[PDB]
Amino acid sequence: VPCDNVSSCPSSDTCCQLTSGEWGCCPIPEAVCCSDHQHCCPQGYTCVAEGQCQKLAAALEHHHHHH
Repeated sequence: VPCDNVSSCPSSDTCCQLTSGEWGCCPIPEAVCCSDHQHCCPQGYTCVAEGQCQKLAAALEHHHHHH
């Protein structure tokens, strides 16, 4: 997490840039972004290396839906 020495990002977070030459912490260090134009694993799972796509969050969200 290389973002100067003024303000770093502790815990499970991500360093975001600003428009004042200063770096801050992002309050939204979650959610996936892997889908590959929908071909293998959509936005329902996470893209993990050495293996396959799988999620860790979103549980008991009623998987008996969809149509």
